[PDB]
Amino acid sequence: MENFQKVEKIGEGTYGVVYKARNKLTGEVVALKKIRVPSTAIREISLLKELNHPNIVKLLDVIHTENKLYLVFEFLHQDLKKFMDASALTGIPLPLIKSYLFQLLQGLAFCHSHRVLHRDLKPQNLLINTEGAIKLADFGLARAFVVTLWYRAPEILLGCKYYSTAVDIWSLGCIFAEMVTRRALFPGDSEIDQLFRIFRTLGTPDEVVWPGVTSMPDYKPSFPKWARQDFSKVVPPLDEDGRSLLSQMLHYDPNKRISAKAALAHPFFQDVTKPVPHLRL
Ligand SMILES: c1ccc2c(c1)Cc1c-2n[nH]c1-c1ccncc1
Repeated sequence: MENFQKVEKIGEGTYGVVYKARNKLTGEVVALKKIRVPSTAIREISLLKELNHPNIVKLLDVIHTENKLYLVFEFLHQDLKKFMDASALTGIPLPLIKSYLFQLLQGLAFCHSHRVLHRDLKPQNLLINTEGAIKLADFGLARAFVVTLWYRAPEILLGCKYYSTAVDIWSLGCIFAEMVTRRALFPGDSEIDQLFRIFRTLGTPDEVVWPGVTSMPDYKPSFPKWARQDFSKVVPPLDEDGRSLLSQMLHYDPNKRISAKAALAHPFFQDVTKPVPHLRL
């Protein structure tokens, strides 16, 4: 809309480009996304406007004009990928990691309770502000409408057509590990490299740990068989409570994977607080 003055491109996705923009008539600063128009898309996106929660980036307006689709979102000041890179030397303080994980699980528990999945969680769509808040962005968009495979759940990689809310828990678990170790957990650069990286760390799944896995669409009996490795080796700095929680977030069987709601009650969050991040914007 000519109702906005584009300041700068704050990113790009496959579902569209995102810009920092100012509302030409109200001076308000926002994140303007021009979607890259079916009625179903319009209806699903319209549903997202009501899905409001303190840990979900607010969708301010939906502008379907001149047969185009623009999404006006609230503008935060930093995404988690940049914050992680900037904190690479010391690493994000554990209390902050815990706070962020707790908040994101609250956001997920909320959307999941409304049957809405994100499907593509990653540091780039997790936005933070100076007050210690972290929020889920660009979600509900996947189902409504190089791509990184690093946070993709194994059931999606094995070809499951109807995945559940568990896919989000898996992605968040990978991000949790990344914040703690300062290295991506499963940095695959292809679908099979991604799958095998997961197998080499958590062990090749079988019917014992994941009933029904061998009949999944893309499963091959020829998959090499790797043994699982201790979480003590995978996320060393993390204490037992965090390790136990992470292990339940990375269960192979989606039905065995912990829910966001249950994760909130895990002992790991017994001492959760809300520290302020060291931001440089
Ligand atoms: C989709 C929907 C809303 C938003 C985004 C993507 C990215 C984004 C969104 N809102 N604010 C920001 C942002 C702020 C500062 N630095 C990077 C990004």
